[PDB]
Amino acid sequence: ALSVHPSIGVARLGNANTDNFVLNPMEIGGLPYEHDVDLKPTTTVVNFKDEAGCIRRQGQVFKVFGASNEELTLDSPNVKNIEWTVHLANKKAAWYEFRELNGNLLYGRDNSYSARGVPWRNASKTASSERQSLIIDLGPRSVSGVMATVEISINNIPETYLHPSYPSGELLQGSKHFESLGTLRTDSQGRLIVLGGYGFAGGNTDGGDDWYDDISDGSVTCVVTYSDDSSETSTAWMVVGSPDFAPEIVNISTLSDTCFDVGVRNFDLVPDMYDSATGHYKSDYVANFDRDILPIIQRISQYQWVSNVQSMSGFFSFQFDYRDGSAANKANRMKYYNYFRQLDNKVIGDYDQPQQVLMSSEVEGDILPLMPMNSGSNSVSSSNFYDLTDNVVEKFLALDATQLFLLGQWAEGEFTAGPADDYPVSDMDTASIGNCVGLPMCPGIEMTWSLQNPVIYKDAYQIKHYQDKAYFDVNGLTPERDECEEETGCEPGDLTKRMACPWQADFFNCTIQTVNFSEPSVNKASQTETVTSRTHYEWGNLPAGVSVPDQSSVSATKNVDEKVPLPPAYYSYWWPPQSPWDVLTGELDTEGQLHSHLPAGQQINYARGINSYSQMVEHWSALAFIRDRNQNNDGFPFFTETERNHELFDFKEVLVGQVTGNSEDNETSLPVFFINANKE
Amino acid sequence: ALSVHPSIGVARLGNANTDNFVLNPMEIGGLPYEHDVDLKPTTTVVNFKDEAGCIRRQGQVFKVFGASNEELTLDSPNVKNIEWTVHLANKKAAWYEFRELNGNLLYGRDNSYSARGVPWRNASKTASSERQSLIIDLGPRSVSGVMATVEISINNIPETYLHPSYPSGELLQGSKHFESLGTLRTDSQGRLIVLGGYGFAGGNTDLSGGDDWYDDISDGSVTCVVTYSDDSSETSTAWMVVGSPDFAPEIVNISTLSDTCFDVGVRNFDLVPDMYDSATGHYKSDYVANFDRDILPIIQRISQYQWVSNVQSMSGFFSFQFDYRDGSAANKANRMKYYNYFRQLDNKVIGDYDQPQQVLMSSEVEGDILPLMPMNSGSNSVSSSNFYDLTDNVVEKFLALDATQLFLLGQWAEGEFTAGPADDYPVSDMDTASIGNCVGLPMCPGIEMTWSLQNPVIYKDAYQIKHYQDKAYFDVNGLTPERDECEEETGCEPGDLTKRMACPWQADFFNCTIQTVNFSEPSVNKASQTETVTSRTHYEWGNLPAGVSVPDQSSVSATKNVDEKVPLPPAYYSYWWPPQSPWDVLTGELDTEGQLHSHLPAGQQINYARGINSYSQMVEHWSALAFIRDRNQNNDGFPFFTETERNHELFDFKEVLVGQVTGNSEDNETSLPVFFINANK
Ligand SMILES: *[NH2+]CCCC[C@H](N)C(=O)O
Ligand SMILES: N[C@@H](CCCC[NH3+])C(=O)O
Repeated sequence: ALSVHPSIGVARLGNANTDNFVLNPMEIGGLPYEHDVDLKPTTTVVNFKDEAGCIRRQGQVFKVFGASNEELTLDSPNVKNIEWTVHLANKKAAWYEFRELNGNLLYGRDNSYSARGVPWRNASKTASSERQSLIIDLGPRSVSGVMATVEISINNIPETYLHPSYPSGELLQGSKHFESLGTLRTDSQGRLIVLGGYGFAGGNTDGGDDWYDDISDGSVTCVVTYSDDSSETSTAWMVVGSPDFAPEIVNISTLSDTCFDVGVRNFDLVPDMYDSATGHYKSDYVANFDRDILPIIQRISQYQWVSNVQSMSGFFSFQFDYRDGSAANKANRMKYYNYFRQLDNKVIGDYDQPQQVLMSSEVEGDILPLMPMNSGSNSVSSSNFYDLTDNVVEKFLALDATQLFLLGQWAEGEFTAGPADDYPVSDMDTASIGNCVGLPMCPGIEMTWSLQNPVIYKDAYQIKHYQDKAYFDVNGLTPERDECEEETGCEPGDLTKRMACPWQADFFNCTIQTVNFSEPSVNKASQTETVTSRTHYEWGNLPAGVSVPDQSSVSATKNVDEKVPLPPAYYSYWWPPQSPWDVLTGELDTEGQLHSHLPAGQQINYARGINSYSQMVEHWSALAFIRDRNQNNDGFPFFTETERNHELFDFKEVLVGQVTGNSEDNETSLPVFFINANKE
Repeated sequence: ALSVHPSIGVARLGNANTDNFVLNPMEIGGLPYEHDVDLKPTTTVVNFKDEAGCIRRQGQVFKVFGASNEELTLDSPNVKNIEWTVHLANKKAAWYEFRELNGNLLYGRDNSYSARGVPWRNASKTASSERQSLIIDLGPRSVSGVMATVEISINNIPETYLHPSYPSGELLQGSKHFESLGTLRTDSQGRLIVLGGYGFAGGNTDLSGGDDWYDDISDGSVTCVVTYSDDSSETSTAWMVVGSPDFAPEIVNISTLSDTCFDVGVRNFDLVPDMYDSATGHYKSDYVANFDRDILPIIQRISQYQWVSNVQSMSGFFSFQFDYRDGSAANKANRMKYYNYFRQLDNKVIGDYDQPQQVLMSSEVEGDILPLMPMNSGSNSVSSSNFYDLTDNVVEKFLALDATQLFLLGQWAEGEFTAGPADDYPVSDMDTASIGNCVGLPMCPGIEMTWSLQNPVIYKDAYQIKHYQDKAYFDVNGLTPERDECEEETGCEPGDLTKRMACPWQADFFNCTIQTVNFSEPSVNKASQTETVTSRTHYEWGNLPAGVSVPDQSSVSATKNVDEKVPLPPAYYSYWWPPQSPWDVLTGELDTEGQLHSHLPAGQQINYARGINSYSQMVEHWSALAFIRDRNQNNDGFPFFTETERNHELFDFKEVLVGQVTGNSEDNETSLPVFFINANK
């Protein structure tokens, strides 16, 4: 039988010229690739943006392999053609509003979208045909041969695709005109390259209904026709994400770790590690330091370039020897392990659980944030939101169950030093989704927690397809269908539909969360602040014999905020590798320093100047790519901002006395970055 | 035959207790009246507001007189009963959007609402029954007898009134629940008192938009039926109008609505045959005016504006720099120079822009520059000729007197006038006293009423509104939402005199301030203005060691600001209605407590609306504003008007040092006061 890799492709949006793109990373944490005129990868990316400051699309190369794992191309003996059919769709406008973990069936049927009352997006549209038309679906496109190109355009929808849909005409805010979901190409030997959207994000309100973006996902079909006209067919999936603004920095739990974990616990991917008959990991499984543990430590060690998480420093200091498996070092390994949060169970209404605990202790001397130190998958809504009393809460991050099992085996001394055998997972499969966020997912960046649900897969790393080209040709896509509920596979648009519509809202808010740590069932509460003030006046320096009566009055103010983080609260990151927050300035020449208004080497806010959600929707592409300036020298990283469109931004230095009224404060100033709409 | 006075009553909104009211002024520029328990007027008003800072309603007393001009009351010998029926309504939500002079048929049929394509308010409602239901109409109420009271309430609509309408349920913004248009009472002798609304303004859309908004302004018909001992009866009619508060009742408008009715009367109903020839349509140049009756009030009114606006260029028109009562030849050149500084009236012809009311100054030659008179906005200083998809939108930039006032001023100038008492005009004092306290000009749209009042077709005679149909017709049909009384010419319905005004009226009040008026292009009031600033930044570094140099750096940046409709320069700062919506007024608190709360010393001129920083705040907090009043009223001829009764406690205050704005701490020797409303109080 044939196989296509990667099993889940990953492309990234870009607004540069349609013909100006990079190719996929070839490993987790790898840079994307420049290419030659044959569309073969050459060197790692030189610049992420074009000269005009537009972000280049990143495309995914897919390859097809025969029974003995040899690659099939148009040059293979006995191959006369290879035809790729890709069907991408965006179902976001047709899906439910995002309400954290509501709708996630891993918590049981009582957490279904219907049982939780989650409203549909664009809720005034209630007939099925009206819901279907909210989907962006241009039908499938096909590509085959040497150096082919075809757009997934509203202008070349096949005649056989009876139900296309898209936001038509001139949109009233953001991007005006939707045109394309991306481009399919082949290289010089017939391999597929899928390129995604252009960063379109527009709608007809200011508010939020009737909005769209050009994120998409869907099916990949490959038909290889042999010289005698027989054929074989094999499938994969494809996902488009917004730009990876720090591609060398890897998420502690990636989506590859997610697929792997789902695989181990549900598809017998690693029989030695987990006993599928009983539903437990095997305590005799021996982990491997370099394969299983080291990546966690390395990933933790790079968050400092995009966030302030210094409390994690002890987990990569090598204050003791992480490679020493002896009894003498066991107390040390166990102490390291015991600082990681165990996983919550997935039971509705159970709040007092390890992911609601912030610190090791609150006794002075014994205070450390537990690990990894980041938000969990619901630090936003309390138990009592949305007219529920048992809304699922998950305040703080944990590793996935498989990572954590393997870490425990390390802690126990059940691990080796030296080479391990690879798991039965292709490296091409890990290289795509290993660059996507795995946790937390609220909703996340590329994908959300449907990817944790084994019912969407036909085997580890492989998305199950619902139906086929001939079905969708006649019927179109099914707007209300939940692949997690039906269990019979995914439709185009299913992997990305749950994310924010438009994505730049995920991006604007993927920063930090201020998370309560005193009441397990509470994230936010109403806060009433009453300030009662008595003003008393007296007059003096009066002549002898003169007096004037004092005067006094009382005033009060009452401020009510319906939903604010309950104190005491902890400053917690969301997705530092995918949405940086605290970064170093990198302009080393006078011109870049004048334009950026900053010296090099200073830590500042990554998004400075993008002061509103509407600005992010329009100017996302102006932001920097965080990159290792010392990449040639392994082990001595120096990550700074590169390629920020500094000219977009204006700048004012406000003296502190401007705010306070005290001119002595003007010895200190506050830098303010912003975007003036009136600039040319 | 009976007659009812006033012909057109005027009441004013108030949010104090329903039982806490003052009665109508008795003369033009008169204070309203306190009253006794019989509801008879006593002495002029003490406080305009109650102790809680809520404005007291002003009610209108109506009286009915017999064929001898003798007043009839329940105490009159041959009188068995007097029964009053008042039908007030608010048609504002069912009328057209206000678009300055569009719809005004005095400019010809080509200026009709339909020819001009003016849209309806709440334009999504198009069936006649749905338009009708936008009207606030609770039917008529009747009152008779000694000390009666009946509310114009949603809870006492007569069963015979088949189509009442009003905004039901809870409104989403501003006032939540509509309940009443006002109160009818009788006094101890059976006279009518009409009190109007309570200041309700609410709607279902956000004004920060403005569809499905309502206020409790109203107007409508008054019917009096007098029944005699023998059970015979006679009937007579009047009209009634409710306006927002008069915040400076002692200060009179240069042209009042009494002047409007008078002018309309002279020109169209033969009210004064010796002044105007109705067969040829011209004034009579041999009419001899009277200084005290005709001229002096203009001069006096001009002289009061200084208490509420900065109009110092008008000072020469009341200085007595020469003798205004000298009608001799030797003084004619002076009287003529005075008259010639007044704007003549524009002709109401579409497309004719180069006319006297587009002219600001006597000239722009140094030494010969004076703003023409009266110096104020006209009835369209807002929209240009090319607005609203039109090419010949009617413009009228600057104020003129009315045609009658100006005729009489010219008779003065020519020396055709008397000193001494005059013949009164055949107009009751009781008719001038009501509407003489309303704005007559300009009307864009105005305050109480707008330019329909200038149209003779709504009148059956001078000062008398013509009634369309009758009580039975409205019992069955309700009111006619689309009907223009000015187009049909067969009379007014309840709601017709106020429906054109802003909905809610607090928009008219928020904007009745000043206008920056272009005076270079007669067809233009506003234009788009594009300001492009192109900036080259250049850097050089110096004081470097010997042999060291670094290159200069430079770059270029630009901003392009586009405002779509702003006054076209050069422009002139022009008032709207200083008497009715004050702008520059004197602070009035003479004791320490009032000064601490106000944050100001007494005697300082400051902005009247300070702290009301948005339209939405005006809609909520109109009633906090001051009444401008003569603190020296006991001493005739020595006025001293200041704010009184401002609800200072509503407002917060910040003193901003100028260096907070500029970045230069040396500028901190100077500060700017900023008043505002913190909703979290
Ligand atoms: N995946 C990130 C969502 C951010 C949530 C936001 N700060 C909130 O409190 O609503
Ligand atoms: N200032 C307003 C009009 C004033 C309305 C007064 N009667 C404008 O430019 O629209």
